[PDB]
Amino acid sequence: QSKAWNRYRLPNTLKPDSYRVTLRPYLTPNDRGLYVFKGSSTVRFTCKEATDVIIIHSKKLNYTLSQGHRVVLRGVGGSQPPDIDKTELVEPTEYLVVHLKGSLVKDSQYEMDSEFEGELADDLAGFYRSEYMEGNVRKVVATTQMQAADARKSFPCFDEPAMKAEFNITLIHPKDLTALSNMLPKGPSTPLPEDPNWNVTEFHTTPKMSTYLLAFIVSEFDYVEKQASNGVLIRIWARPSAIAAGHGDYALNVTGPILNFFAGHYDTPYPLPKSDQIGLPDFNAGAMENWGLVTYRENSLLFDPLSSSSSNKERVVTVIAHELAHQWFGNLVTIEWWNDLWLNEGFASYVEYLGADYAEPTWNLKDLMVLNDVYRVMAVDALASSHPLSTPASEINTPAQISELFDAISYSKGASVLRMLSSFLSEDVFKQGLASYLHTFAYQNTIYLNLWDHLQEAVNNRSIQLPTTVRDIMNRWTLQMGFPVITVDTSTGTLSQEHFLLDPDSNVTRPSEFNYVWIVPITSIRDGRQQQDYWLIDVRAQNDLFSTSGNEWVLLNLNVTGYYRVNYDEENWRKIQTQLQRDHSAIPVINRAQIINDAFNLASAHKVPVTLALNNTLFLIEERQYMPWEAALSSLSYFKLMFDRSEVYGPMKNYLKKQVTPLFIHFRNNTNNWREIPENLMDQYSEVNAISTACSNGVPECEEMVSGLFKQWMENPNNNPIHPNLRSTVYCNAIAQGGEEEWDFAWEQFRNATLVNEADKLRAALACSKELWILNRYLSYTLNPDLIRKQDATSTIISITNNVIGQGLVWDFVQSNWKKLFNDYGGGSFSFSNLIQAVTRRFSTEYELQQLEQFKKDNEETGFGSGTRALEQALEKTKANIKWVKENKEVVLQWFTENSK
Amino acid sequence: QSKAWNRYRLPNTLKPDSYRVTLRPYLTPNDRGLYVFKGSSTVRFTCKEATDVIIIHSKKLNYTLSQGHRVVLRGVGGSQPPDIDKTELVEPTEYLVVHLKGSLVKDSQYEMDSEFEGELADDLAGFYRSEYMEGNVRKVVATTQMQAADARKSFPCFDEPAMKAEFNITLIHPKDLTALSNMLPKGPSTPLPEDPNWNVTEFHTTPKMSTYLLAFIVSEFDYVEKQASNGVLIRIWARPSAIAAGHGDYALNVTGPILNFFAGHYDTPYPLPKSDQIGLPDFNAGAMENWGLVTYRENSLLFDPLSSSSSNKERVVTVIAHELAHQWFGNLVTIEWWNDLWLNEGFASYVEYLGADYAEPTWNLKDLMVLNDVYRVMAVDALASSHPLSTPASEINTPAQISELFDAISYSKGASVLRMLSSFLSEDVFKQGLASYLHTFAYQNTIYLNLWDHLQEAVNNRSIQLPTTVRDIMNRWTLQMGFPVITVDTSTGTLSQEHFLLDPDSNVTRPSEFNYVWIVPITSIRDGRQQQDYWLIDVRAQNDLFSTSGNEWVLLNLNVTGYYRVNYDEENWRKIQTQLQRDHSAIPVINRAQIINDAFNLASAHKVPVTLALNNTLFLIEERQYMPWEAALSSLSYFKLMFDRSEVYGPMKNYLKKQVTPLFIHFRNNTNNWREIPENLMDQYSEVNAISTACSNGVPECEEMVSGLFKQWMENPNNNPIHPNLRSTVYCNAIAQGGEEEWDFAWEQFRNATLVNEADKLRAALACSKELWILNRYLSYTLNPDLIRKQDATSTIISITNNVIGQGLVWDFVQSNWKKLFNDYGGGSFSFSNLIQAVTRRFSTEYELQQLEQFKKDNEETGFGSGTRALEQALEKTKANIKWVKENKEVVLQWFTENSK
Ligand SMILES: *[C@@H]1O[C@H](CO)[C@@H](O[C@@H]2O[C@H](CO)[C@@H](O[C@@H]3O[C@H](CO)[C@@H](O)[C@H](O)[C@@H]3O)[C@H](O)[C@H]2NC(C)=O)[C@H](O)[C@H]1NC(C)=O
Ligand SMILES: *[C@@H]1O[C@H](CO)[C@@H](O[C@@H]2O[C@H](CO)[C@@H](O[C@@H]3O[C@H](CO)[C@@H](O)[C@H](O)[C@@H]3O)[C@H](O)[C@H]2NC(C)=O)[C@H](O)[C@H]1NC(C)=O
Ligand SMILES: *[C@@H]1O[C@H](CO)[C@@H](O[C@@H]2O[C@H](CO)[C@@H](O)[C@H](O)[C@H]2NC(C)=O)[C@H](O)[C@H]1NC(C)=O
Ligand SMILES: *[C@@H]1O[C@H](CO)[C@@H](O[C@@H]2O[C@H](CO)[C@@H](O)[C@H](O)[C@H]2NC(C)=O)[C@H](O)[C@H]1NC(C)=O
Ligand SMILES: *[C@@H]1O[C@H](CO)[C@@H](O[C@@H]2O[C@H](CO)[C@@H](O)[C@H](O)[C@H]2NC(C)=O)[C@H](O)[C@H]1NC(C)=O
Ligand SMILES: *[C@@H]1O[C@H](CO)[C@@H](O)[C@H](O)[C@H]1NC(C)=O
Ligand SMILES: *[C@@H]1O[C@H](CO)[C@@H](O)[C@H](O)[C@H]1NC(C)=O
Ligand SMILES: *[C@@H]1O[C@H](CO)[C@@H](O)[C@H](O)[C@H]1NC(C)=O
Ligand SMILES: *[C@@H]1O[C@H](CO)[C@@H](O)[C@H](O)[C@H]1NC(C)=O
Ligand SMILES: *[C@@H]1O[C@H](CO)[C@@H](O)[C@H](O)[C@H]1NC(C)=O
Ligand SMILES: *[C@@H]1O[C@H](CO)[C@@H](O)[C@H](O)[C@H]1NC(C)=O
Repeated sequence: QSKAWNRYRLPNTLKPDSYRVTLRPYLTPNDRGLYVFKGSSTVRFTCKEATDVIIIHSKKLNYTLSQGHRVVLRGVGGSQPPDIDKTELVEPTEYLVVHLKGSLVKDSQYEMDSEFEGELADDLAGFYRSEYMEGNVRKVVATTQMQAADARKSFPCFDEPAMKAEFNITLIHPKDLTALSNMLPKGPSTPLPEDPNWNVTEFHTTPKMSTYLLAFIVSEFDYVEKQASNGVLIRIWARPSAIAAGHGDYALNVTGPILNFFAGHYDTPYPLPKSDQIGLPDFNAGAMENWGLVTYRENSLLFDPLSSSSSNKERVVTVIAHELAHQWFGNLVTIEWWNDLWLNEGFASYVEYLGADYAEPTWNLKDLMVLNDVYRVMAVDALASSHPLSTPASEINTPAQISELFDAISYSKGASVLRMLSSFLSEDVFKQGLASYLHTFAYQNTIYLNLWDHLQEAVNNRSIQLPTTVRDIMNRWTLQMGFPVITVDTSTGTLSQEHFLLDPDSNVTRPSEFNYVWIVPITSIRDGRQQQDYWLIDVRAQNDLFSTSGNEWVLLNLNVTGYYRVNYDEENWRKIQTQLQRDHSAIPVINRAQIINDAFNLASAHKVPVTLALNNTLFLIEERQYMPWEAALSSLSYFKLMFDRSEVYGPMKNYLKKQVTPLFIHFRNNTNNWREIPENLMDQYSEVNAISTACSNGVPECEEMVSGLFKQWMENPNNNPIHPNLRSTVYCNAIAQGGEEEWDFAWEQFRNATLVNEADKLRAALACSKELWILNRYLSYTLNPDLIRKQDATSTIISITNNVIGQGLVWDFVQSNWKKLFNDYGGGSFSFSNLIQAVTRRFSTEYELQQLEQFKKDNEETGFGSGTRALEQALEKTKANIKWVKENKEVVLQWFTENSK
Repeated sequence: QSKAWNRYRLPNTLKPDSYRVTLRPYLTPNDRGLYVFKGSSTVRFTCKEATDVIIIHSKKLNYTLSQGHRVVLRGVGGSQPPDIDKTELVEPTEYLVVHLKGSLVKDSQYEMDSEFEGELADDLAGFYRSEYMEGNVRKVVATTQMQAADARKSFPCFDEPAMKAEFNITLIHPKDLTALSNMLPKGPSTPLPEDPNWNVTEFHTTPKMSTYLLAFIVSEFDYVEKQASNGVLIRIWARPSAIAAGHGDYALNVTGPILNFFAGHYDTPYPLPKSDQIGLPDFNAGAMENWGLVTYRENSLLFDPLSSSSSNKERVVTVIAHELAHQWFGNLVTIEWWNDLWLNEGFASYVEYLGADYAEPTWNLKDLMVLNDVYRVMAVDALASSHPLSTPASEINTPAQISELFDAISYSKGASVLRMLSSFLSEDVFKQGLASYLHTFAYQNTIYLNLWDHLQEAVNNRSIQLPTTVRDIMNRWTLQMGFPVITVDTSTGTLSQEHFLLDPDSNVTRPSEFNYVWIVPITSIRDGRQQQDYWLIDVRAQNDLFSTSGNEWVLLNLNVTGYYRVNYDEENWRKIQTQLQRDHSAIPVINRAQIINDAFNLASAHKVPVTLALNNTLFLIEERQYMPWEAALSSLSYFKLMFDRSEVYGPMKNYLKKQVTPLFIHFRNNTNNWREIPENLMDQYSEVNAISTACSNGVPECEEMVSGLFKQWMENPNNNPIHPNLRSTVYCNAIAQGGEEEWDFAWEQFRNATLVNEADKLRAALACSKELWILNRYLSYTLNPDLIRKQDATSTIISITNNVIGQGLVWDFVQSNWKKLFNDYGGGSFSFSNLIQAVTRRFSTEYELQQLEQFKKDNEETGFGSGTRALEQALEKTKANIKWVKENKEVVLQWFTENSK
C-alpha cells in the first residue's frame, strides 16, 4: 500500500552503522514450559533523508516498555532526537514502526535502544535450541540460523543484505558453558554481577558484514584445533562423545588446507584471525557460512572411518569446501538483494569442487560436477514456469519468495554457467578477473554488472578474443530462463538453436529481452579428435566443422562444458550407436553420459523417438565406468516413476536385469565375493550402483547376498559385517525383502544410533518396506519429534513416497494435513518445495491432475509459501506426463519386451 | 404425474389372459455386427375398467408398422375395438402407450398383435446371448433372464407378477440347434417354409404363471435324463464337453429326489410333466427358478468329482434345493408385488436347507443356517438405513428399487424369521399351515396376511397356545425394521429389550407403528439344561427362569433360533467365560458361535467393552469345531478391515498366529501331512479355515507348505497335487508369497481353464498378489470381456479391493470411472451395490468420509440405481467406524500385545 510500513522493502532513509547486541539465553524451561531468551540492543544509524518515522525489522519479539515506550531514542554528536509519538508492531511485514512527533535531521547520527524477549523454540530459525542426549541426561544448546530473514527474530535490526554494519556482541551464559560468536572473545569471561552462576562474554567488533552472517552459540561442545599455514586458527567443535571418538579428525585435516588454497588461489587473505566449524544436532539446511563460525549438520562435518562410507567422506569435504568458498563469495562480497542469489551460492557451488579437488586430488570430482549440477538443473530449467538466474528485484519481496530462490536453479545453474564461462575464458583469466572483483568490492554489495565489468577488464588485459563483450555474452545466460537445444544437421553441417521446453505445448509467459536467443560457445569432436571452437551467435548458422562424410561422426559439447542440450540427425545418431556397439571407449566417458541423458531428455520433450533413447542404453551390457551407468539410471528413473504402477514395470525390470547382470557379476570377481572394495572412488560408486540396480530389479544373487548379510548382522548386532559403502542399499533391500522382524530390528538400531550417518542410512532404509501398515506406522512416527527429529521429518516423508506402496499414503496424508504441515515443518524453509516435488512427481493421469488442481484450490487461503512455484511446476509437469505416457506407453512396453529376452 | 404413462405401476383397467409369443433368435452377427432377434406376439386381455388408452410394457424393442400403426387391435367375442389414434414409446417408464379414439367396453375381451425386433446383446438381461468355445469354434446360445422387469425386453407384456396369464411359446431356431422352453414341445418340430435350414418348435400352453418365469433357450447342449419317483422327467442340460465328462451326474443324483421330497413334504405335487436344469456359460445370478426350465450358472450346477471341492458340491445341492423350493414358493404361489419379495426368497432360502438335508443327511447343513442367514443379515439389519421385511408397496415403483430388494434382508431375514416361526410353532404345524396356504392360493398372488391367516388356521386346528394371534406376533418382525437386543440382569432375573443399533447416535427416520417393540419367543439353558420357553411381550419383565444363584449361568437364544441378540450382566459374562476356559464343550457349538458373534457385535454397538469380546476368543486355542472358529474369524474380519493399515495389524496377526497355530498343527496330524482330508464336511471346512488363517497371519510352516505345493504344481502343470478343498487357499497364499512367475503361471491356467470351478479358484487367487503393477494390470484386465467374462467382472474387482494394496486402487478407479461403469455396465451385469459395499467398508477416517460425500455429490445426476441404499448404509457405517476406531484403537492395540505373547 501507500503506507511505508506496509511495504516489504525497507526504506532507504536510514542507514545503520553499528549495533550492540546483548543476548541471554535460558536453557531451562520457565514456569510455562517455555524456553525464553532476553536481550538488549543498541543500534546506531545515520539519517540519509529527513523522515518522521523509523522502520526496523522485528519478528516474534516482545519489547519491555522503558521510558513509557517500546524503544528509546538518543542523538550522537550534538544531534537532538524528536520525542517518540508511538510504536507499533506490524506482523505481515514484520516491522517495528516508531512514529515520532517531529522529523530527524539529514546527515545526523542517532542511537536506538531496545529491551526484548523471545522464544528459544525448536523451529531451526533465528535464535533457536537443539537438544541431545549424553548417557541419560538431556543437553540443550542455543544456536542461530539467520539465513535470509531471521536476524529480525533475534533482535531489532535492518535485516537486509545491503545494510552492512559493525556488530558488538555480548553473550550472557551459564558459567559452565562456552560462548562462541563470529569473532574471538575480547578479554576473559567475567561473572554476571546479578548472579555469579552466569558468565558475561564480550566479543571483538565484527567487520562490516550483513545481518544474516551472525552466530551466537552457547554449549559445552569440545573442539580440536590446529593453526593453518596462513595464520588462521581452525577449530572443530562437536559433542564431547563425538570429539572424544575422533569424528572431527577428517574435518580438521581438510579445513585448513582448503582455506589456505582459496586464499592463495584468489590472492585475497582471510581477514579473520580464527575459524570455528561447529556441528549441530539440529540444523535445517546443510550448513551455514556465518563469518568465523560456520555451522554444519553433524552428518556433513563428523566422519567416522570405521562406520562412514566414501559418499559420506565426499559429502563432508564438499560441504566444507562450499562453506569455506562462501567466505570470499558471500561474506567479503555480498549480494545487493536476494534476487542475485546466484552470485553467492552459485559461485560457491562451483568453486567447492576446486576446493575438493585440492583436498582429494585422486577423486576427480570435477567430472561429477556435470551430473550433480548441469543435468540436475536442466530438468527444472526446461519448464515454462522457471525463473531467470537474476530475477528483477521487483518480483521478489516476501520472505517466502526470498526462500524459494534457494532452489536447484540458483546453485546448479550458477555453477554450470561459471563452469562454461571458465571453460571458454580459460581458468587463468577467469581467476584473475575474480581476484580483481574480490579486491575491488571487499566489504561491499554487488550485482552481476560489476562481475561482468571486471571479467571484461581481465579479458582486455589478457587479450582474449570473444565475439562480443562479456556482458553481452553472459546476459543471454543470466537475464533469461532456460537453456538452448542445439540441432545439428550433419548432412550440411548446419546449427540451429531453440529454447528447450519439456512440454512443447507449454505456454511461456515470461518475456525475454533477447527473445530466447543465446550466444553459445560450441566445442566439438570428430571421431574422437577435438576440433576448433565455434560461436553460435545467430539462430541458424552453417560451418564445415559440423559436416560429416562417410562414417565420420561429430559430437558437440565435449566433456559437457557448455550449458546446452545437443540434438543430431538420425544419420549421426546411428553412427554414434554403431560406434558405441563397436568400441564405446572411443567416446569420452562424460560424452557417453551426455549422449544417454540428452537422448532421454529429447525423447521426453518429443524431439526424438523414445526408441532411440532406449537404444542408446543397449551398450550398457559392456560398460564399467560409473558416469554412463549413473546417467542412464537417472534418466530411467523417469521411466520407473512413469510406469511403476502399470503393465510396463514387468518387462522394464527384466530389461534392467539383463543389462546389469554382467556388471554385478564382474564386481563379484573384482571385490572377491564382496569382502574388498575397489580402490578408485568411481569404481566404489559404480559397485554400489550395480548392487542396487541388480538388486531392486530382481537378480536372485543380490537378494540372497543382502539377506545373508543382514541376517549375519542380526546375529551379531554389535559387529557389522556389511562394509559401510554397501550398508545403505543392503539395509533398504533387506527391509524390502524381509518382514516385520527386520523392520523392528532396524528401528531399534536407529533409536540407539550414535553416528548421524548410520542413523540417516537406517532412516532411509526403513521406508523401503513393502507392508502397508508398517508404512502407515512409520508415517505416524515421522511427525513425532521425540522419535524422528523435526529437521529429518519432511525428508523421511519423501522416502516414504519414494516407495511405490507409500505413494498413495503420502499423497492422502498431505491432502489431509496440509493445513497442519504448512504451520510447521517446511513452512517457508527450503523443504516444502521438496515434499511437493516428490509427492506429485508420479502423476501421469487426468484424475491425478484433477486431484492436484483440487489440492491447489482448497489451500488458497492458507497459502503455499516457499512451495508455491514448485507446486506450479508440478502442475505443468503433470500435464506433460499426461501427454507423454498416452503417446509413448505401448511402444515403450513393446521395446522392453523385445529386449527383455 | 397425472399422466397415466408417467406412472411406473401398471393401471388396473386391463388384465391379460393369454399370450402367444413367437421368437426367432439370430445367433450370428448381421451386416452391422449385431445380434438381433425378430418376434411376433399377440395378447388377449379383458377390460376391467373402461379406458381410452392401452399401456403395456416395452423395453428396447423396435416395432414394424403394421396397418399404419405399431400394433393391431382385434375384437374377441363380438367386441368392436376403437381404431388406433397414435402409438408412443416412453423410455423412463418403459411403456408402449396406444391411444384410441374411443374407449374400451368394461368386461370385454380384445386382442393386440405386434411384430417387433430386439437385440440379442450380452447384458444378461431379457433375451441375451452366451458365447463359448468348442475347440476353435465359437458357439452362441440364445438364453433368457426375465427376473424383476426384464420380460418386457423380449416381447411386449403386462410385466408384473400380479398379471398372470397362459403363454403359448413358439421358437424358430436353426436346423441343428435344440430349443427348450417352460413346457414340452407341442408335437414334433417342422422346417420353416421360408428357409428349410430353420426349424419351428411350438410348445404346450404354460399354466397360469407370472411373466418373469419364462425361458427360451436355443442351444446344442446335451442332456442326461432320469425319471423321478413322482413321474417327472428330470433332464440336466450342459455343454457337450461337460456332459461327456459326467459333470452333470451329481445334479441328476440330487434333483429328482429333492423334488419328490418337496412334493411329499408339502402335499402339493409338481404340476408340470418335466423339469429341465440347464447350465449356462453366462448368467448373472446364481440361478433362476423359471417354471420347468431352471437356469443355473455353470458353477451352480456342474460338479467334477476330481477337480471340484466339497464347498462346490455344497453350493450345487443347495442352489438346486433353492430353485426346487422356489417351484412351490414363487411359481405356484406368487407375490402380489416385489415389496413382499421375502415370500419367495425367504421361503426358498429356508426350504433349501430342508432339501439339502434330505439329499445329504450326514452334512448337517441346517446348523450353517445360523452363520449363512442369521448373523449375515444382522450386520446390515442393525443399521438406521435398513428396510423392513415387508416394505410398503408405495415405496417400490422403479425397477432399480425392485432389484435393490434382492438384498441380504429379503433372503436371509426371511429365512431367519421363518426359522423362528417353525421353532415356536413346531415343524408339524408349520408345514400343515404351509400346505394349506399352498392349496388355497394355487396359481394366485398373495400377501403376508394370507400366510398369517393360514398359519393361524393351523394353530387353531392343532390347539397351540400363543400369547396373541399369529398375525400380531409376526407383524412385529415383518412390518418394522431391525431386531431386538435382550438385556438380562441375572441377579434379579430382569429381562429388557430394545431396538439394536450399531450406532447409538444413528437416527431412525422411518417410523414403526409398534414403536420398535417385539413379542420375542425366548428359549434358555441353565448350566447346559434346557428351561421352559418364555414369551417377552413387554419392554421389561421379570421371571425366575433367568435368575442365577452362586456359579449358575444362563444362556438365551438356544441354537440361535430367534432373530434377536442377547446381552448379560458382567457377572454372567464372567461365568460364561470361566466355563469356556474350564470345559467349552458344556456350551452348545451354535451357542459358542452366538457368544462370540454377539459379544463382538455388542462391542461394536458400544454396549459392552471390546476387551470382553476379545476375551471370548481366548478359548479358541483349544477349539476344533468349525462354527466357533468361523464365527470368530467373521467377527475379526471387521477388526482386520479397521486396522489392516495401522499399527494394530502387527499385534493382531500375532495373536491370531498364537490362536490358530495349535489347530493347524492338529490338522497336520489328522490329515497325515496333508495327503488326506477329514471325513466330516464341517471338519473339512475347519481344516480349510485353519490353513488359511495360519498362512494369512504368517505361520511359517503353512507358508513353506503352500509354497512347496504350488511349486510342485508348477513343475507338472498337468498333474495338480493340491487337493480340491485346499486349492483356493493354496493358490491365493502362493501368489501372495510368490512373484511374477507364479502370477503368470496362474493366469495361463485361468485362460486355459475348462472347469468353471477351477477358473473361479484361479480368478480369486490372482487378486492376492502384493505387487502394485500386477494389481493394476489385473484391474485393467477385469474390464476386458475377452479375458474376464462380464458376469465375473464386478466380483473380480471386489477381490482386488479385498487386497490391502488394492484398496486405494479400486477406490480411485471407482471415483474416476463411475459414469463409465454406470453406462457401459449401467443397468446390466454390474452389481454396483456389492461393489460399493466392498470398496467402502474400509473407511474409518474423516478424510475418507469426505471423499465418500464428494463421490455422492459428484454422481447425483447419474444416480446410483440399485446401489443407492447401500451407499447410504456405507455413509452411516463410515461415520460409525470413525467413532469406534477413535475410542477402541488404543485399548485394542494393548489387548493384542498383552495376549500376543
Ligand atoms: C561498538 O564498538 C565500536 C568500537 O568500539 C564503537 O565505536 C566507538 O565508539 C566510541 C564511543 O565513545 C568512540 O569513542 C570516541 O572516540 C573519539 C576519538 O576521537 C573521541 O573523540 C570521542 O570522545 C569518543 O571517545 C570510538 O572512537 C568508536 N570507535 C572505535 C574504533 O572505538 C561503537 O560505538 C559501538 N556500537 C554500539 C555501542 O552500538
Ligand atoms: C450318483 O449316484 C450313483 C449311485 O448312487 C453313484 O455311483 C456309485 O459310485 C460309487 C463311487 O464310485 C460306487 O462305489 C464303487 O463301487 C465299485 C464297484 O462297482 C467299487 O469297486 C469301488 O471301490 C466303489 O466302492 C458305486 O458302485 C456307484 N453305484 C452305482 C449304482 O453306479 C455316483 O457316483 C453318484 N454321482 C456323483 C456322486 O457324482
Ligand atoms: C565463568 O567465569 C568464571 C569466573 O571468572 C571462570 O572461572 C575462572 O576461570 C579462569 C580461567 O583461566 C581461572 O583462572 C579462574 O581461577 C576461574 N575462577 C575465577 C574466580 O576467576 C570460568 O572459567 C567461566 N566459565 C566459562 C568462561 O565458560
Ligand atoms: C588426517 O591426516 C593424518 C596425517 O596425514 C592421518 O594420519 C595418518 O593416517 C594413516 C592411515 O591411518 C597412517 O598410516 C599415518 O601413519 C598417519 N600419520 C600420522 C602422522 O599419524 C589421519 O589418518 C587423517 N585423518 C583422517 C583421514 O580422518
Ligand atoms: C426339424 O423338423 C424336421 C421335420 O419334422 C425334422 O426332420 C425329421 O426328424 C425326425 C427325427 O426327429 C426323422 O425321423 C424324420 O425322418 C425327419 N424328417 C424330415 C421331414 O426331415 C428335424 O429332425 C427337425 N430338426 C430338429 C428337431 O432339430
Ligand atoms: C510474547 O507475547 C505473546 C502475547 O502476550 C505471548 O503469546 C508470547 O508467548 C510472548 N513471548 C514469549 C517469549 O513469552
Ligand atoms: C533401435 O534399434 C533397433 C535395432 O535393435 C532398430 O531397428 C531401430 O530402428 C532403432 N531405433 C531408432 C530410433 O534408431
Ligand atoms: C543401545 O545401543 C547401544 C549402542 O552403543 C548398545 O550398547 C546398547 O546395548 C543398546 N541398548 C538397547 C536396549 O538396545
Ligand atoms: C432399433 O432402432 C434403433 C434406432 O433406429 C437402432 O439404433 C437399434 O440398433 C435398433 N435395434 C435393432 C435390434 O435393430
Ligand atoms: C383339525 O382339522 C382336521 C381336518 O378336518 C380334523 O380332523 C381335526 O379334528 C381338527 N382338529 C381339531 C378341531 O382340534
Ligand atoms: C478380559 O480378561 C482380562 C484378563 O485376561 C481381564 O483383566 C479383563 O477385565 C477382561 N475384560 C472384561 C471386560 O472383563
